[PDB]
Amino acid sequence: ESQPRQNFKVETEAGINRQINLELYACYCYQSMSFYFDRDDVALPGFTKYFKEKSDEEREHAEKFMKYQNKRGGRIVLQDVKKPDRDEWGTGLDAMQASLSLEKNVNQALLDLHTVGDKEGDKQFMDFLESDYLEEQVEDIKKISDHITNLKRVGSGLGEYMFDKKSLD
Amino acid sequence: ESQPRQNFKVETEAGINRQINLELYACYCYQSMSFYFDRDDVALPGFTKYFKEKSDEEREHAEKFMKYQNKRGGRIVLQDVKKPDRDEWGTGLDAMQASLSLEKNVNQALLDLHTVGDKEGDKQFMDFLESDYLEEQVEDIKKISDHITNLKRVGSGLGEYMFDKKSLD
Amino acid sequence: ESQPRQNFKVETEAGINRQINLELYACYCYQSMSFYFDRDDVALPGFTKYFKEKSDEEREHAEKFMKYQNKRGGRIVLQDVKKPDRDEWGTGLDAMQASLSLEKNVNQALLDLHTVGDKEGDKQFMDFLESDYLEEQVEDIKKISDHITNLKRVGSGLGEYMFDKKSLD
Amino acid sequence: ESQPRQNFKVETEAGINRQINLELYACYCYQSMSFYFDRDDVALPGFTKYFKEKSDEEREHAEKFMKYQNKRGGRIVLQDVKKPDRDEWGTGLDAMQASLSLEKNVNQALLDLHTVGDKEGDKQFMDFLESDYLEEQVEDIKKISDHITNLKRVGSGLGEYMFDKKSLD
Ligand SMILES: [Fe+3]
Ligand SMILES: [Fe+3]
Ligand SMILES: [Fe+3]
Ligand SMILES: [Fe+3]
Ligand SMILES: [Fe+3]
Ligand SMILES: [Fe+3]
Ligand SMILES: [Fe+3]
Ligand SMILES: [Fe+3]
Ligand SMILES: [Fe+3]
Repeated sequence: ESQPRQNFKVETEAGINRQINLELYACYCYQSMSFYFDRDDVALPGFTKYFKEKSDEEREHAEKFMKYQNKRGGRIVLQDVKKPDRDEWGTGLDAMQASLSLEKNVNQALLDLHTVGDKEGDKQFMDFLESDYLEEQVEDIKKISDHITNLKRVGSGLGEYMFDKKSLD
Repeated sequence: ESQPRQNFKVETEAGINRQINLELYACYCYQSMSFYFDRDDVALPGFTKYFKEKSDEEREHAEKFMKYQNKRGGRIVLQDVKKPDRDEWGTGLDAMQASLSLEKNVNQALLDLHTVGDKEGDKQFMDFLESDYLEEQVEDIKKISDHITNLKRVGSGLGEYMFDKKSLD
Repeated sequence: ESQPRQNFKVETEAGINRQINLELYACYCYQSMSFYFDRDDVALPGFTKYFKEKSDEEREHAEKFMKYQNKRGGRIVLQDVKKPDRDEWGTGLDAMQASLSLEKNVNQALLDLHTVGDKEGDKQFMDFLESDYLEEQVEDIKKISDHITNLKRVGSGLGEYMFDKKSLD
Repeated sequence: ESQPRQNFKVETEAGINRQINLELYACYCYQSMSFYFDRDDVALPGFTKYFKEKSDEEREHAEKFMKYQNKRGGRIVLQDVKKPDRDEWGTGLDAMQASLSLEKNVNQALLDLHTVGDKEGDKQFMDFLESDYLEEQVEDIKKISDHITNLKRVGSGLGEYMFDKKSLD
């Protein structure tokens, strides 16, 4: 038994390892999205930078979980990170809708991980999840939803071009 | 009779109390408008901030009247502030037209309150109304009218999106 | 179903709407208290400013709940905000005791809303309530209690006058 | 007929001359009050400075009326300024009540002068009175009323001493 281990169950430890892989997968998806919009036949530089930043955020999420795993005395076990399910991401609206779907899947996984911690009485882990993940997911899902609404509002063509300039930094 | 009371009639005092309630109602209406545009299926952040600022202005109007009531030696009597007459405010153009209608109703109420002060010979109250309310109402009604004209000019979709970015801070 | 909605029940949504109305009611009560102490036959400027600040805080509480409602994908439904139950608030001690009673009622309502979120498994909403409301209520109830103790200690007359100068900014 | 004279009646001109004398009388009264509180058997330095400042304000009021008289093409006719009706002004509360009575008498005289301007159609004079005198009188009468309430609240002795330190600069 590792030196720090206290009130830390193997199921909670295994849940963190599977959440680490999912965060790395989201990181990979956003990285793919970012360079899709850097294609010369797509060429939307606001979308490129927006998804690059989200990719870096998801990598921070994964590493924070790795750090937490060590803090509690668990052991990181890494798996393959699967390639994203698409090579190309359509319009700015398509990519934003794919992004909402991804973020809601990540959120459900975090809520399920909270449920593991809850049944095992892992009081500190529950607060760590709420404070550093659940609140941010709620913020991001609201922001992406707003973006989707505005991408429908502006339409294709000049509208998409203007959204890229005005809504994304 | 209160210590400051001089040239201050009960009808004027009662008129101020009813104007206080109307200003609080306008405050509530703009607050509702503001958070309607913060909905994820509306998502117009310029409209949100614009109506939040107007809501704060109407609250200042109400409190200035409460302060004046005390200055003259009257007594504030508060009533329920009714919920706004709509839950949802349509397009940016619809909300701007509802706002013009509200501001003109407030202006007519102020003009009617000026008429009470005039017939009672309340010289100071008349100047207080003209200097701190009537002039501002004329400015606001002109600004909202301009906004309505431009919201018709730009049309729906990208036009509404652009107006949100360019005409509202 | 709105775009952001995830793990967000209609009972929780309805509880937030009723809490919004209660926060606006507390805002209205403190606004009434503030201008009661600005009366020329009361004339306690520390009390006036103290209750004005608390009124602004309660308005922030209401708007934060409106913002949260939108974040989760709920819909704000506003109701009449009832006028406060008193027109006049007695001595500084009476107003402070009315204020403690109000704050404890708000606190119980928040605890009841936490109970709704708990039974529905709304993990993020529970943390939002604890972090942004429950902690502040505990602080305020302790501060008001201290003020009540000191208002009894100093007595009426010069004591109330001195408390206004020394204990309220 | 003087060069600037336009829409300026002899009754309005005579009313300004009598108001000038009244402002100088108020100046003299406050000057007497100020040095009464500088007596070694009174010795309230906040009261002394407060009434000295009010005396200087009333002198400014008189001179502004003299300036206005010249602006419109009238002619200043000065009269004796009568000594104040008391040699000694009692307690701080007595002096504050005498001061409220004086200010209300000045206010009624200004309102009567406004009535002269109104019946003669002197539009500019009416606005000059409202903007530079009537508004300030309403402010001062409210402030003095507040002071009277607090002087009753604190009582005699230490209360009066504390009011002198805390409520008057
Ligand atoms: Fe993540
Ligand atoms: Fe994210
Ligand atoms: Fe207003
Ligand atoms: Fe005027
Ligand atoms: Fe307005
Ligand atoms: Fe609150
Ligand atoms: Fe509070
Ligand atoms: Fe004067
Ligand atoms: Fe004065």
